[PDB]
Amino acid sequence: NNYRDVEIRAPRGNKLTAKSWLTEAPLRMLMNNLDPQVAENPKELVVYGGIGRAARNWECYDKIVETLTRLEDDETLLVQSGKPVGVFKTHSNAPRVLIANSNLVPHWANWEHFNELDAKGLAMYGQMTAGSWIYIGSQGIVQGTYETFVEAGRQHYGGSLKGKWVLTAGLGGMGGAQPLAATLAGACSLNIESQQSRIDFRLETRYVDEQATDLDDALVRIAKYTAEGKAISIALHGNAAEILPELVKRGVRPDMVTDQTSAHDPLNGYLPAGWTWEQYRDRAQTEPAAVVKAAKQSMAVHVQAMLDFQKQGVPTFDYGNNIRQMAKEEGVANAFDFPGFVPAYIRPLFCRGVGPFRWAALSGEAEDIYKTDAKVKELIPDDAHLHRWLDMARERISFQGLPARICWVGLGLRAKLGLAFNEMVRSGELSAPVVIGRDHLDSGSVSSPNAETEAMRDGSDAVSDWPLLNALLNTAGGATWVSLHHGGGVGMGFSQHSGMVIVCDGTDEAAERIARVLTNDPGTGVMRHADAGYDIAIDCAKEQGLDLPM
Amino acid sequence: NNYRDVEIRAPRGNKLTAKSWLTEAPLRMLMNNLDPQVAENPKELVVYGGIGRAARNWECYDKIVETLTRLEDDETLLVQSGKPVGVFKTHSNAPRVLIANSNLVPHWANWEHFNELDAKGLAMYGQMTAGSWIYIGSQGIVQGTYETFVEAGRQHYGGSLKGKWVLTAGLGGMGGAQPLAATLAGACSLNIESQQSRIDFRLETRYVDEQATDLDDALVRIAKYTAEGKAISIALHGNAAEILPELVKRGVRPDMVTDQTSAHDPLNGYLPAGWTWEQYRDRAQTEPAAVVKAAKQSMAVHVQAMLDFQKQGVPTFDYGNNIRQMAKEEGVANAFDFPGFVPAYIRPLFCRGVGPFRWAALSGEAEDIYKTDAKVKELIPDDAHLHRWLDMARERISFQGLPARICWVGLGLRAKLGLAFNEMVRSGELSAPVVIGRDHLDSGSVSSPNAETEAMRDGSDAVSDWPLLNALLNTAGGATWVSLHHGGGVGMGFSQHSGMVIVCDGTDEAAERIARVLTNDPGTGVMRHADAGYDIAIDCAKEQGLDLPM
Ligand SMILES: NC(=O)c1ccc[n+]([C@@H]2O[C@H](COP(=O)([O-])OP(=O)(O)OC[C@H]3O[C@@H](n4cnc5c(N)ncnc54)[C@H](O)[C@@H]3O)[C@@H](O)[C@H]2O)c1
Ligand SMILES: NC(=O)c1ccc[n+]([C@@H]2O[C@H](COP(=O)([O-])OP(=O)(O)OC[C@H]3O[C@@H](n4cnc5c(N)ncnc54)[C@H](O)[C@@H]3O)[C@@H](O)[C@H]2O)c1
Ligand SMILES: O=C(O)/C=C/c1c[nH]cn1
Ligand SMILES: O=C(O)/C=C/c1c[nH]cn1
Repeated sequence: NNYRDVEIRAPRGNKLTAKSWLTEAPLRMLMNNLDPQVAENPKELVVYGGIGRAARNWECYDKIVETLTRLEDDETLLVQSGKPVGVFKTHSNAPRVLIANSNLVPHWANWEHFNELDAKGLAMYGQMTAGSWIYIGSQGIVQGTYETFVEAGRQHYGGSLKGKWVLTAGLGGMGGAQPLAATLAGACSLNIESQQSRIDFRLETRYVDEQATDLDDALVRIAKYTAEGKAISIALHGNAAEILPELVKRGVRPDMVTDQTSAHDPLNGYLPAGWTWEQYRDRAQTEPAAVVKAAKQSMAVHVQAMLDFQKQGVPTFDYGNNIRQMAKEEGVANAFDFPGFVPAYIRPLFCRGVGPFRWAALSGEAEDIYKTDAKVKELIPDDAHLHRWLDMARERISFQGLPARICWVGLGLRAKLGLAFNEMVRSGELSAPVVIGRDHLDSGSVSSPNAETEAMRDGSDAVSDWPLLNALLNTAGGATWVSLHHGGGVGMGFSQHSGMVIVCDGTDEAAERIARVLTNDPGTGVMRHADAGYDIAIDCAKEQGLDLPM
Repeated sequence: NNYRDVEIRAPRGNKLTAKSWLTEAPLRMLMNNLDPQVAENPKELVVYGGIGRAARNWECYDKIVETLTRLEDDETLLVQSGKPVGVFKTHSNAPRVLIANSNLVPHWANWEHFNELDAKGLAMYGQMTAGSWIYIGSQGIVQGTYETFVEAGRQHYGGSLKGKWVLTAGLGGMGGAQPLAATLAGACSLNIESQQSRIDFRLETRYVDEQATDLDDALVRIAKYTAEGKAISIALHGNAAEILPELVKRGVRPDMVTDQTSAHDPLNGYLPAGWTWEQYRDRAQTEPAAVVKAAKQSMAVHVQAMLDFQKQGVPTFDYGNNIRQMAKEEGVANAFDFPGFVPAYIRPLFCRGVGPFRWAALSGEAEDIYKTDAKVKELIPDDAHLHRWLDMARERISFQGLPARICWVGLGLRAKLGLAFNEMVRSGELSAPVVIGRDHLDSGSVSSPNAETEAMRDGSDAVSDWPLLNALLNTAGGATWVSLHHGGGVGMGFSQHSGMVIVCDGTDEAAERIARVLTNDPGTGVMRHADAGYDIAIDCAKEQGLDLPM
């Protein structure tokens, strides 16, 4: 049903399968989302973050690939929670694919109802980029995690994190980026992961450096390495709900604490203390309500450990998995005494429309991306932080599936880069068309009170009109495929966000769509923060010449 | 900032204030939504359904009118909860305005949080067509209420309703259509309403015939007219929470029972038993929490009375105001023993894409609608029910604000009508362009478990992907203005729905957009119900040649 023993990888080269590049792109990106080197559990259509899938089930997967292949340049495919439900006439400048995943009427917006619908074959969790086909392995979130650690270091350790270490958990698709991000930020790290296969995955993709043999050994390495001013990431096989409380008991003092286990989903993404991942998976089907409760009780203990570390003065933050909320519902009243990573460290970037901007080379050529890297340095000649990030990505980020690049940039530069990339496809510099996208985590594409829009200065945390407008505007502007998801990141009920991907096929038509959607997409973000009253966003809006009526 | 002592009415004739008809249309309809003859309390920007508003406040109202006035042909205004927050470049075949009102992240989708936001000047409830500018007074819902009664009559009373009577309450904007709908369906009716001014509004607009002086006088009139085979509506000043329970106790037996008070918003639309509307609105801002408690306690008793009538064999149904939910939450465990109006009576019509399709003459001339009435009969020459509806409308439906017409037709005919009207504008048969829209209650534009999607056969009630896809597709196809609202009809947390309006300016460009959007819009409705498994929808899909992959 949801299992098929096959290996899927995106077609390479310039030979189309679909009718045009605008339809070949989503077809290749859907497949890239399931590439064995990219996705966590693709045989079950799982890309990342708990049960974030690319298609509802295999029959729907087959139908999506079949429909996408026949889709015309003036037709638009509607994908409803991982299922191709309809094809309607639009035009060549409208999106070829329109996607709405996991959306539920609020009163029924919970995992329990979602699970009920899933059992009836009526649901699919799109996470953020899983159901919208713009996932590129751990590289997708790595720059954001890096920026979060860098900013935390600037705020608490006057700059460099040399000799310092981060304590966290979760080496899944996105969590796996934590160790490399810590390392690139100059810190060592103790990354606790309950599944050996995931630690192996991070090692194979060179995102974590080594694995300790036990807790004491892990601490001996951290002690050695930190004393040496080295930045080495260490994986520790175990349960966060057991280890963090133990380290607190021992008086161990990390330099910064966070967590990235899939706490957003108690049933499938967080292991109860003392359970094996195998007991967890079986019981989840037997006593789901009981599994959920055990998962949340451990989260309570886990967050209480995080609070104790904070009480000791160690910078502590929630990294968007909604674990505080879970802990809080389980009795930990002061669960929100430590902040989310955005209001604490990243919001300033969102005010300038800066976010996880990304692109992938459909050709599959590593050199296509290197060429784009060079072009960006040429287009942004005076940003040493950015040039250093591109260097680090080139030297330390290994490609997963189709070569792709994560490069944080905001309002103004996104379109500059996009038009430039389109010019490179046209001239033949890039061997094949490239797709520009981003995570749904971005300045104007997400409303999530426990993550991206936590503590907005005006109290607008829960207002979700913005992401809806971003998707609508992206559709009007001409992105190649637009999406509207629910619950990505923090789980059912806590978020609404949009996605967009636009194809640079070297044509003049593309350049026309690219100029406006890459101005509008980040523009809605600047707009959204200027509306909230952020001076940085209002200044950016003015400098970029945004037309903000009020 | 929320009250302004002025009378607003849509500009008339052919003179343009905006730069083109595509931008003049939303400007005129916005104003039309506030016509003294259309809205329920326009001086407070209130259009209908509790606190459903056309703009957030008067400052934002002027700003939208202003922006709409200068908006270019390739620009798109973004309206966020009734606020003109930004303008971005798109293209002439995309919507001029993208509207997103009242959307809140699920976990915070409740009146309590909405009110907090409203107080901080951060919200506006758009109901369905209030904030989307396509409300045409009581005529908007009347045929739908009429169809519901006709169908209930075919199901329970052999067909025609001669000598039968309906018992209901709420003579507000939409509720005011109940008495006339009953009459057009051939039944008498007792409509209880707590505000005399509202009873006067329906009387002046010809939606209700007379006012009893009390319960006994009312019962004497029902008994008399019913025995005589007459079809007259009676208004009765009072509180349904008191009247219904009383009638149950007297052994009175209506032939059909329902309700249309604004139970969806306890704080603003439902008078507690024994309270004067004066005390109600004063205490609303004094002890809101207490007022909500009081209002809901009355809803419980009201629903119980309704449950009692059903026990007596009286066909009873919820008419989309979420009163059952409120009663259930108030201890009335079996509050859902009587069904919502769509699964019981209207769903088959939705399966064919039939719904509250309508259009308005921007000219302001009645003869423009009369010409469309005649045109419709010409294009649908073999639908006597349709013709009979047009005759009754011309006969009993008084125009409100700009001459408009409600006309239930579905997949296929909508585009036939839209293209014809466009051609009448082009040839001059029609004074000025007409706008074609609908309510958000329609086949593929709303998910509402306690209303439009109540009891879907596959249990997909809460799936809200559909309306988001409808809005996305309408944007892609070329509607003039597209909207996505939250909580219309049933209130905060219980619904998500889209809206659309397309202008027919006689242009070929408008022509190509009409063919697409007027096919796609109802098309998503047939798709949505076909997906749920309804054979009637599947057949319609096949007849109309819809492209539904699965
Ligand atoms: N805020 C944002 O916008 C944002 C962005 C990306 C990801 N996220 C969230 O980050 C979290 C992780 O993402 P992912 O892709 O790595 O999820 P994942 O399911 O691919 O991996 C999660 C890992 O957590 C491990 N784990 C679970 N419980 C554990 C425990 N008690 N001790 C040690 N390890 C445990 C699991 O073994 C798994 O390997 C998710 O909640 C995801 O939603 C948020
Ligand atoms: N299901 C749908 O798609 C749909 C469509 C249209 C309207 N509705 C709903 O129908 C309801 C009414 O709409 P509206 O436009 O008339 O709202 P409204 O606010 O304009 O009018 C409500 C009327 O109810 C009266 N009232 C309140 N409590 C009363 C009581 N206890 N006894 C007698 N009268 C009482 C008020 O005086 C007022 O006249 C709302 O809940 C609205 O959302 C649902
Ligand atoms: O980096 C990505 O591709 C998406 C990461 C994400 C954000 N929210 C949930 N997953
Ligand atoms: O007919 C209209 O103008 C809208 C009626 C409506 C639907 N839901 C709430 N109000």
